[PDB]
Formats: sequence, structure tokens, C-alpha cells
Amino acid sequence: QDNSRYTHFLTQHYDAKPQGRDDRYCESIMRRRGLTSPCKDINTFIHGNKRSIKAICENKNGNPHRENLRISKSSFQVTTCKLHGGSPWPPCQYRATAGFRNVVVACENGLPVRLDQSIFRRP
Ligand SMILES: O[B-](O)(O)O
Repeated sequence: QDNSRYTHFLTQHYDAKPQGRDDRYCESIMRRRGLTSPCKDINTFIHGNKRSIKAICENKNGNPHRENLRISKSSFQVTTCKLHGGSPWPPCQYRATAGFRNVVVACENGLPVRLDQSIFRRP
């Protein structure tokens, strides 16, 4: 149930076990999560379990980062979906970059609520 900022973060940025990690996967998941109206230019999904992501908000799996962000201690499997072409309007074609990296989040009440998306602009 999507009734919190935490849960909405999961809807936007969490996919436990990605079926594949290619361009087709991106097109499909971006649509399924409601990020193709208008087409979001870049979005990153974090894989694996949820508790590893939550733990970024505490010393268990996070460190302070910049003014009030958190950076993970562990690395995460992630897939970044990059809008192909300029257009803000469907069909939204996407290119996937599968990666393994540290995640930065903004936390509220011990829960991640926002991803620093710009860190995934570069492969
Ligand atoms: O024990 B640590 O947080 O990996 O340094």
C-alpha cells in the first residue's frame, strides 16, 4: 500500500528482483510505476532487499553525506533508466545502465524518502 513518502520512494526507486536489466525492462517498469506521463528523463531502481536501503538512514548501512543526505556503506545493484530522445511525451523509450554502486538518499523519520538521482547520470 502506497500511503507514505517511504512507500512512494519504493514505488519510484525500488525493484527487488528485476526480471531483466535491459532497455525493455526500463520501458516496462517506468510505465508500471507511473513515470511515463510525462516521460521522466532519468530514474534509478535499487535492487535487493528493502532493509538494506532503510538501513542507509542509520549507522548500520549509512554515513552522513553533504548537508543532510545519507550515503550507503554497502554497494547496491541498481538499474538506471535514461530517456532516449528529448520528447516529454509517449512512447517513452529508455536505455538501461545496470550498475553496482553506493546510493545516496534523503531520510525522514529513519526512512528514505528521496533518491539523489543525479549521481546516476554518469556510468
Ligand atoms: O564497520 B563499517 O561501518 O564497515 O566501517
